Amino acid sequence: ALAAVANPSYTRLDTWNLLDDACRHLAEVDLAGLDTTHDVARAKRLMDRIGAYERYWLYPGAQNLATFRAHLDSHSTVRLTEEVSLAVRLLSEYGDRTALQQFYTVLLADDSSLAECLRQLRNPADEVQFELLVVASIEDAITAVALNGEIQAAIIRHDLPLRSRDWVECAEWIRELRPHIDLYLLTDESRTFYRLNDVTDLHSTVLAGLRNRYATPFFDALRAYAAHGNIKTAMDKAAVTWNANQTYFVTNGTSTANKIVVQALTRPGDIVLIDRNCHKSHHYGLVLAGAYPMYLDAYPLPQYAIYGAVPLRTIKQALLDLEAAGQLHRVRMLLLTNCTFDGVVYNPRRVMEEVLAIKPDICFLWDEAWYAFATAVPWARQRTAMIAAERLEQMLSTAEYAEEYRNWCASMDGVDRSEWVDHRLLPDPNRARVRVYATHSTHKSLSALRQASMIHVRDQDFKALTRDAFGEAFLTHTSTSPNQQLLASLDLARRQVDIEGFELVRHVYNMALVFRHRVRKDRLISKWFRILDESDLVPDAFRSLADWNEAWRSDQFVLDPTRLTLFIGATGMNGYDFREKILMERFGIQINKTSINSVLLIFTIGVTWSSVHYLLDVLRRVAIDLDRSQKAASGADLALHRRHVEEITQDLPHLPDFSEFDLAFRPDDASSFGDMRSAFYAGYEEADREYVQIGLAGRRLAEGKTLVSTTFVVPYPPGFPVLVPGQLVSKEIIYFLAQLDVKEIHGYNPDLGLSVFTQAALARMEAARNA
Amino acid sequence: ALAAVANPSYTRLDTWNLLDDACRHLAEVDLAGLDTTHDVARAKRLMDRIGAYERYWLYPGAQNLATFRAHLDSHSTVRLTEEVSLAVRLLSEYGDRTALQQFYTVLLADDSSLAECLRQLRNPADEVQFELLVVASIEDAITAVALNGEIQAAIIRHDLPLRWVECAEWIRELRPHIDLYLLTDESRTFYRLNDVTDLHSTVLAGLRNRYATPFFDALRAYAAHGNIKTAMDKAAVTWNANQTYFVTNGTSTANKIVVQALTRPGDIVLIDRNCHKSHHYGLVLAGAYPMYLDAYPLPQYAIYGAVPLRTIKQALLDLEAAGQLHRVRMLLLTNCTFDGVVYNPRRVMEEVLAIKPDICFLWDEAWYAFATAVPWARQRTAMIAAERLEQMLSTAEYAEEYRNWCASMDGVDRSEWVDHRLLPDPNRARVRVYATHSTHKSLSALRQASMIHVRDQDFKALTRDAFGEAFLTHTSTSPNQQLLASLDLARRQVDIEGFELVRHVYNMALVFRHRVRKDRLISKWFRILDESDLVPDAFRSLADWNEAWRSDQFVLDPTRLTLFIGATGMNGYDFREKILMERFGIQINKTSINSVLLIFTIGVTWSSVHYLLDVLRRVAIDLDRSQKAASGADLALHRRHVEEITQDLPHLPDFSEFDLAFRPDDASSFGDMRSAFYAGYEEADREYVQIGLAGRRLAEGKTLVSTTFVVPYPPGFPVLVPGQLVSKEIIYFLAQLDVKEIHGYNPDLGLSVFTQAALARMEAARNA
Repeated sequence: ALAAVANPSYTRLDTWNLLDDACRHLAEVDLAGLDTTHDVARAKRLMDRIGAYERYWLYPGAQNLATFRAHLDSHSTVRLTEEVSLAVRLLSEYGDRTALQQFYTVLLADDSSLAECLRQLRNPADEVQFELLVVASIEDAITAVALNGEIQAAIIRHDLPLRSRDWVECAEWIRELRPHIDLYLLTDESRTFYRLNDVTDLHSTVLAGLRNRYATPFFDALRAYAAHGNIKTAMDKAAVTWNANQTYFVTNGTSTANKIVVQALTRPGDIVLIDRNCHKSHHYGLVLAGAYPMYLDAYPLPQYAIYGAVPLRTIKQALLDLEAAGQLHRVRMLLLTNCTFDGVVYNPRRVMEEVLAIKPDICFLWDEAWYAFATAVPWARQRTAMIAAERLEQMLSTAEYAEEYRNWCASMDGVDRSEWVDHRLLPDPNRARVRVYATHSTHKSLSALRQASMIHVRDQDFKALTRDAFGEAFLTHTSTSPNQQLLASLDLARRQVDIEGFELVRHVYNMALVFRHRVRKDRLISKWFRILDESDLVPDAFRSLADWNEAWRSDQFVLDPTRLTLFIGATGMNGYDFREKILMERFGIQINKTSINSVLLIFTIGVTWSSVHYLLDVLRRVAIDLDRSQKAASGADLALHRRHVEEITQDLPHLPDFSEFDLAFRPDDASSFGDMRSAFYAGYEEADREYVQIGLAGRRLAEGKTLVSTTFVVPYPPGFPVLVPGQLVSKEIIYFLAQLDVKEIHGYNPDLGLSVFTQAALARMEAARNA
Repeated sequence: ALAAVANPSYTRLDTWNLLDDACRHLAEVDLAGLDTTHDVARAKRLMDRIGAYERYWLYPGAQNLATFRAHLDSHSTVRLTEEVSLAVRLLSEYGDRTALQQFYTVLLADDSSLAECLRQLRNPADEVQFELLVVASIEDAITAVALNGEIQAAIIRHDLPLRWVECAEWIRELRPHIDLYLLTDESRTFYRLNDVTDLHSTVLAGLRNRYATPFFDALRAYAAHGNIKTAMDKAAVTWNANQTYFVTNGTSTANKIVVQALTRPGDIVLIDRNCHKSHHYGLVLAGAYPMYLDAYPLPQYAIYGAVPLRTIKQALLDLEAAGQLHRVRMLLLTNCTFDGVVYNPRRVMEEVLAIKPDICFLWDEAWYAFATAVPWARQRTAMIAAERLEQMLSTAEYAEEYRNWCASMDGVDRSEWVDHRLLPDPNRARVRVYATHSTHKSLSALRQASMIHVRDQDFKALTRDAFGEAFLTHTSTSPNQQLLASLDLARRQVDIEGFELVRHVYNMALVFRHRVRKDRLISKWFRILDESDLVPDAFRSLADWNEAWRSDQFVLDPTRLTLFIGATGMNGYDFREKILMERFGIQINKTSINSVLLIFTIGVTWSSVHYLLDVLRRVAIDLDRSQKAASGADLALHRRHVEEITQDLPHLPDFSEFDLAFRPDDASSFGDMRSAFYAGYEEADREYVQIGLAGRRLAEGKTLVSTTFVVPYPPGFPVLVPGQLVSKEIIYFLAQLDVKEIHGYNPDLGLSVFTQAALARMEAARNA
């Protein structure tokens, strides 16, 4: 899987340009009559390196790499230079088209011809064209697909040598590495084919699959207009792309997709386990639904003032506490953001397994707004909610899993349920129901238009339990005149993932890893700038190429490299004012979040190596100016700068945990879930609301006049509601908000103070809550 | 004002074509040497007709029309023909700008020069150009603005022969968006002699202000508190709001933002029963208690009207007798009903604020964003009504009128107040009006783009925090910029083009209505429902028609064209399908048992009207063909279909009740529809009753209560809402429907209703 990201093959385009400049240099040597030995040896070495992988690309190929070796071994420098220049020119735009309209590479794994028959079947006028990349082994097939993103389809012989010269298991590896490419089987034994009998129906089937994954029914219909129907087909193709059972297009973003799902699954007073640092759209969806959130604290990253992911032990503990309270039955759903804004990726399969061990019929909503692209690539795909859900269902169905569960139950003889937090947990096969949901803001990660989203449903009980509720929620939240351009953009993004998705997203990951490497190695940047590692953003408690492939497979959290938290603390300037006065003011670089000492940069499918050079050059320029200041600075200026660096990096205020809801708003005194809807509307009783200055708040806590938030206080440096309606304003929250000079705090106005419930109000509400 | 619609000068472009037709033929007579007397007299008559109004337009105007008169009186037919052809050609595309880039006419009301000075100030290279249409009177000024929709600015002398402040208000009344400037030589207002250069700059600046689209231009520059704030401020000024909020998810969501912002759970909301579904879902989200108000029936057509104001007043006074008036927080009415019935907001707000001086009004004006362009429809718009209502309350003249009204109400019981036209107390009535506009439905804006318009006196104090939280609740954090830029473009459209555009639509609707009435071949098979059809006499009391829009309780908007097809003997559903769509591709907005609703919009053109007329002529021709080919048995079957479609129509069922399980107050009709909505998802408490069994079960007394919104296609509105009693009328209505598009009701399963055990348990809890 993750090996596909790291190989010479991805940099092959650069290596071919390198060959084109070595070959030109060889020509410049030969035209001068000088000793060619140096540049012939250079070109030979480069081409021999290229020959490690060029067999897997249609146009330059082994045939023409060999032809160039033959030309070079005859010192035909002029011809060799001309042909290499031509080859790399065609390569730059015609990646594989020069092998011969849509054009796709089709892998044929056949050591045997079928290739020539399929070529003869090709009609040059057809709208979609392909050329066969023939490979003579299973290992060569898997390498070809993984390395070559252009291989839209694969054709596999039943008889194939596993060893490389230089079958169901081959097919499963192709499906694993390249989830969207069409995979076909040939079988001479007395989709699968008979190779001799059907080369014309094989050709037709390959063309049909390619058109199926290229055709955009709704975008084409909208073009024809502008010049149950096509929208159903587009949603079905989206479901097939994102491994959902059903897909629902939403034209008010994932803010509204979240609410549709929450309302569909939750009735008023359903307990929802939710990441405390969830998107605000979840907080508002909860107040709308009237569900009782039990907020789960994401583990702290004190050095950076950012939250991580919610540890699985936290979820398990919450569920088991609710069970001890007898409130587990009420619990209806867990809301987790599969990739945190900062890039901390949950392992959904493990979280759903251990949660369904506690609550076999809980629903999962994964707010994967940033991870729509992830389905394109196997390493991130496996961590996607729909793929995790399918894999979990397929495990729960297997008899071998049933034996494994029986052994696990035997291992759990006499273990208390309270202890279950200590031990890894397996869902019951005969009770665990897989009811997984995802919401994708396609625009954030893909070409889709802004405000276009996709709810992905893989729920075993959707048709009975949730279909009517989900229809009524969809009618509640969507407008009756949805914008057709947004839906067509979702169809276009689906087609992009289906065809271009693997190469695009793999390139994004490559570019993010290249940027990380260049920033780390470069001594001029590295002294002033840092990009936070897995070890920075993911504690050891949660981390256990082979080891890095296993990390994405099996670790609880991984850092997605495409989320690039540039730590700037060594520069001694706020993240906010680094974004403003350097990135935006000087360089126009947009970024997604700022932090006290770090700036988050998210690479997307549109990133190019030119963008990576731009960012690297920008950081080099800033480092140069910082070195200029350091060498011009007096000892007093150096002292001030060192003080700023300490302020930005050392005495950071710990981001506060969720202080509980007030007993006025916790329905169960024994349980942490709160009636946050009630507190939300109660905060609009102006007789019940008052304002407490934060300088007075800390003293009032000593008086015991319990401060309880009426409103979502949402400081931007965290970026999350630090208080929610009905939340106890704790000593740590007072302290945090006091240590903030930032002017963008929503719901908190330092001119007035914290909007808090009056003690009389709280007393009355507590009385009501009792009786 | 409405006479700005019903005038000959609208057709002057056609009439100028007529001259070209009549002038060219004159030449064809002269070139043959024939007697010209016939065609010279035709041209003279036509031009004399043109001359009654052409002085109000720039390019041909009094000058060229007088030149053509001279030519025609000298029989210079060839020259006359050429210059008429040239003029009418230029008139068609550039006929404003040919008087000389944005180009606008500016009226100068000046009988006196400022004109030549302002012309001299003009620089041909300027982005925005204008030429002065000078007129010599107030009445010529008023007529010029009203007729010439290309006039964008007015400059008025203080001394003007009527045959000036009153003049100005008529300009503002008729042309609310055009910039209105005053000249005043006495020792925006100007000194005519002193400042010809700053007048010029001011005119240019105002035109630029209403033309400049800050956000669309910014989005173009990007694609090649900030501009979005400026666009919203310009939208507020265009739609006469105090504030405007751009909702990217459409009026569906604009409605919910407002309802959430104004209502807390348990706050009674009076609402029309024919309200859009987005209000039903907004109520279950907000937890408000709807008191659904019956729109008056139109039994012949199976459509609802508007909610009578007596019904609103009675509901408020019933809630007062129950002691529940204080809970009431808002009245929700759709200012224009789907079928075109226009409420008079000023009268509804006045008489409602007499009962509940601090009620908020949300006007779901999704179809009426265009209306603000034109004075007749504008005056019936929520924001203009709110401003006029606010101004009236502040005047001391109204305080005396209110004192006289209170003196007239001495000893009258409040129960009788439904009988008497009420007046709001100026010392208590707070004007808290809201509107939501689906700009796309009525204007060029992109689909799903909406504008909440707020004119609320207590917005800053009470609603500002609640409205921000609701706006954060319902809008997405990554709104589509193209939708917002489309709202800026639609604002610019209304600011400049809107009057001529919208006034053209009404003209087109009236033309279409007139042509359908006169044409004997269409009129025998097709009808467009009149005011008298869609508005009972009880609610209706050129000058008479102007007073109707000003003062009648309801009016029919002509732009909503309910084509009655019952005489054709085919369903409105299958008329849309098997004729309009199948044969002609004609899209329409709604269908009914015997009618099809066609809504004209700014893009409507006379060519579209010929298409519609020709289509109805073709269908009438085929129907006449069938009538003359039909046997007596075929004619009998056809007569039966007409009776089925038109005579024994099932009455649309009024709202019944919310049940005692869901009515929080036994004495009051409002119900906790939220609780019923979510109670309907307990599968142990829900059951299905077949409608063939439902009528019997009502005789058993096993009260049927809907768990879900049952939305039958012919009405298009929830006939049942969660927790509503399924009445004999509703059972009968749903039994008499063969339609397959009923949401929430599956005839395979039956009506989803609460079990009797569930109802008993819920009622037990509600009482105690």
